[PDB]
Amino acid sequence: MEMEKEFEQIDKSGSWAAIYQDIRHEASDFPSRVAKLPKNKNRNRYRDVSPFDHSRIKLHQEDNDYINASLIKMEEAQRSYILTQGPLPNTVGHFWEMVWEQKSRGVVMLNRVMEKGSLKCAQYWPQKEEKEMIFEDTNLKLTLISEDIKSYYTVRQLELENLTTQETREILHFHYTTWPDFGVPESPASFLNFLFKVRESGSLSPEHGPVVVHCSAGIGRSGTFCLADTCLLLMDKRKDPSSVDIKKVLLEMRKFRMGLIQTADQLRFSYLAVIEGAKFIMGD
Ligand SMILES: O=C(c1c(F)cccc1F)N1CCCCCC1
Repeated sequence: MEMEKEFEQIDKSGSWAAIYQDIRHEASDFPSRVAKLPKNKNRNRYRDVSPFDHSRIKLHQEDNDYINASLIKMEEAQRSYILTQGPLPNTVGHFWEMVWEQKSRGVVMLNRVMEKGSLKCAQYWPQKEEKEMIFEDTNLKLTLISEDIKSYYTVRQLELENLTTQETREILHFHYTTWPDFGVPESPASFLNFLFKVRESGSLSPEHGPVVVHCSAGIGRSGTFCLADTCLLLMDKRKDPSSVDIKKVLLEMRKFRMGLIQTADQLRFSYLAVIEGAKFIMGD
């Protein structure tokens, strides 16, 4: 059912809360036993947000392979994403180990380091060219190469060096800096333009490892980004674009990470971005 028509029908009937609870009720429940081991307590930001065992990313080390991160593999769309929490003071070295091992080209950050007067994630990248960062626990060096600051987002070029082999790679950091402290953006224009800049970079393409996407918990804003990208890609691949069912795509993605889309307002915003995004691509 043309999702724009369903959209107006839910708005007029004021039933976003009911639609959102139905998704919550139908969503997959898989074990997360590795996340709950006592040795991993200081590797989780939130007690109620854990990666499933079946889809978790493993660190390549025999000591402790755990990170709060999930592989979202979208079979029909032919896109994969790694969704993860904002790094903690004791997991910044793990974070960059994962980027290195998974062969990612891009990191997408949808939060500010401080929001609502509290820290939402560690300062995990260097702010000045001449002050690089060394992660002694994982043997990596990270240097800021360039920074481009725009009204709604910042793009950074970073150099990651594996100190063990002296290999280097260029990583692109896409930082959406204007998501409001409360609620969702009033217009999906800045977010869709941001999505379009990540795509244009190559960061989402199959010649690279999966893009790493985070916010504070890695389920809410992070969920909105992947859901919008996958829905738009399906609407361009299929003969009948009106067959793309956002609710069904979200439940497929919830097979791989719990809690994607955290509020009925985030669900409404996800609809708005896809609907308004399709008509801009199709030529209009
Ligand atoms: O002007 C818009 C737009 C729209 F299509 C619908 C509603 C409000 C808007 F602001 N966009 C410009 C860049 C393309 C991706 C974002 C959309």
